[PDB]
This record gives sequence, structure tokens and C-alpha cells, in this order.
Amino acid sequence: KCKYSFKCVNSLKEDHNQPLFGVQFNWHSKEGDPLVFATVGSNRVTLYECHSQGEIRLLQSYVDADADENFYTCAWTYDSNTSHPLLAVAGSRGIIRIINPITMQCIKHYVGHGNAINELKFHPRDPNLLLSVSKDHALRLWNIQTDTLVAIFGGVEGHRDEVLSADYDLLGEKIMSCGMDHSLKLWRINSKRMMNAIKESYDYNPNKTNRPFISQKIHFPDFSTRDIHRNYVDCVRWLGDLILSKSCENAIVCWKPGKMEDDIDKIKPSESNVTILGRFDYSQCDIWYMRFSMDFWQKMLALGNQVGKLYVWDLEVEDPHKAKCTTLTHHKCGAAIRQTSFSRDSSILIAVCDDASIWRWDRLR
Ligand SMILES: COc1ccc(CCN2CCC(Nc3nc4ccccc4n3Cc3ccc(F)cc3)CC2)cc1
Repeated sequence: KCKYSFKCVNSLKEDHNQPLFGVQFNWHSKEGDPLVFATVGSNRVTLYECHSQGEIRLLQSYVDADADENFYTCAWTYDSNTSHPLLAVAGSRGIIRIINPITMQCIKHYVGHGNAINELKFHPRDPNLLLSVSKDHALRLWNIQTDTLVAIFGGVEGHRDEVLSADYDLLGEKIMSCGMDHSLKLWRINSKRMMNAIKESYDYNPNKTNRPFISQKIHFPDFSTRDIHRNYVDCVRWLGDLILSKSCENAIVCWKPGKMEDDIDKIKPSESNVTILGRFDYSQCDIWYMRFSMDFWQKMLALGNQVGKLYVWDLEVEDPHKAKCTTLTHHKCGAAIRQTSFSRDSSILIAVCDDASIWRWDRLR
């Protein structure tokens, strides 16, 4: 048996009855402050608090003025200067909105992607750098302090189809992206070119020059493979220097570029080998856009499937690809679980569903 046990303590359904596509705990809150997570779906962004006796306390909602916006994803950050939390959301309109979670009002917004945005990620060491991933086949790195587009990752050897997912490594030196073209691509952002681009993006003063700020066009990833999956890749995360990624073949694959002994930071762009370490098998999760998540210290891996089962794997264990997961089911939870989120201390796991239901699972302590 997996050593991580959870009990379902609460559930609720949102009034709009549309699929909830994203859920994110805020990992930037004080160990003293209450645990807060956001859900997104329809034209709605909703905040909830977790409290004693399994309560899920509704805090506040944001409804977009555009009735036909469809939010797919959200990401937390904080303002460098005020230390106050900020929430980025985006979806089918390709517009990035920054919401003030205290007032739940839109502060500013970025247009630019020519199509839907499927994922948002904030740099783990610079909270002002937001990465967006788009159906126009590109990734974009924004500086939301100076409202500038730093770089566009796409072109000659960028993705050939819609990009679905991306993730920064531990320190934010590199990005792995993936999408409908079956490929996984690595983009290093600690190169001198990207370092200078990031620095220039901070020095940009509009009321001090008339020349617009030109984004760096990054056309060549630092590594690319289509040898991991045989179909689209709808989720990728770094596991240390290893990569976890999934397609619609009912497995998360753990792999790394190069040969097994090869250091990630010496992989050249022309590297043709990958090493598959193993896979996490499951069933009934072969529909498009089902995301997996890990806890802060990457001791646990969670994936929901299309009939409401929630798998949790212990990542600390020997022979982890052959170990049985914990399967969490509730007889009232039958809809597809789109994304899950662990609280900062791994005490809570929240799942959100295609029928607008939210499920709260508490780790037995
Ligand atoms: C917020 O800051 C932090 C700081 C640290 C961390 C932990 C990173 N973690 C990353 C994974 C590490 N395992 C690990 N590397 C390996 C390298 C080669 C071969 C096997 C390896 N295996 C074992 C393994 C392989 C596959 C698998 F599916 C499970 C285990 C162990 C360390 C998280 C957040």
C-alpha cells in the first residue's frame, strides 16, 4: 500500500455548472495565514479558504465582463514591493488578466498571443516574470512589473502546433514545453542573451524614449524530442533534473535528455538521445487536457482521471514506477477531474471537475 492516505472531508458545486479547468493553492502565504486556493472555469475565477472541520469557505469571485471568455489556467505571484499576492488568469481569448485577490478586480491585462493560452507559470526566483503557453504555437515570457514582452519562444524550430504546457526547473534557469506536435522542447533562459533581455526589460522607461521595446525572438530550443510519446503531450513538469510528461496513453513517462549518465547542463541542442527511466500506469484518463500536479517538495504526484478517480503516488519510494498508487474515490464524484492542487504543507489536496464540483481531501495525520 502507498503510505499516503487521504479522507474526503468536503465537496461543493459551483453555480455556473461549467467545467472547472484549473485549481491552484497559493504557496506564497504566511505559515500563519489561512490556506487559499483559486479555481477557474467559464468566465469565472473564485477564491476559497480551507478551515477546520473540512470547511471550504467561499471568499470572493471575479466574473469577466466578456460572457464568452473561458478561463483555462491561473497562477499565483506577489508584488516585489508590496509583498501582496497577485493572481494571473487566462484562457480562450488569449488575454492575460492580473487580478488583485483582495478586491478580486482586474488590475491590468496583456493581449498579444493570437489564440488561446493553455498555461501560465511564474518564474520561481523572479516573481515578475510570467510565462504563457499558447495555441498560436509559441511561448511568451512577460515582465509584469514593466508591462513588457521579453521573449517569444517559437519560429524556425519552435512548436509546429498548439502548445499545451510548460514548466520552469527548480531555479528557473530553463523551461520545458510540450504540445500537440508530440514534442517536448527545452529553452534555456540563463543564456547571456536571455539574461540581457530580462535585464533590459527592467530598464525600459517609456516616458524616457520613443523606441518600442522589442521582444527577443528565440527560434531554436536547446533540446527537442518527439521520442517520448506517440501523440500530443498535454502536461510536463520537472522532477529535479528529470522530466515527467503525459499523453493520452494512460501513463506519465519519466525521462531525461541524453544518456542515463549525462548531465542536463551539458546536453547540446543537437542531442538525439533520451533515456526513459520508467512510467506511472493508470486507466481511464485518455481525454485531452488532464493535468497532473506534485506537492512542494515533490514527494507526491497526483492525477485525476475522467471518471472521478484521483491517483496519488509516493515519489520517495524505491521502484516508484512499479509501486501501487493510492486511489481516492467517492461515490458522488463521477465527473472528470481536470486538475488538482496540494496546499503548501501537503496537508490538503483539492480536485476540480468537469461538472464544476470541487473535492477536498485531507491527509491522515
Ligand atoms: C522546492 O525545492 C525542492 C528541492 C528538492 C526537491 C526534490 C527533487 N527530487 C527530484 C527527484 C530525485 N530522484 C531521482 N533523481 C534521479 C536521477 C537519476 C536516476 C534516478 C533518480 N531519482 C529517483 C526517482 C526517479 C524517478 C522517479 F519517478 C522517482 C524517483 C529526488 C529529488 C523538490 C523541491
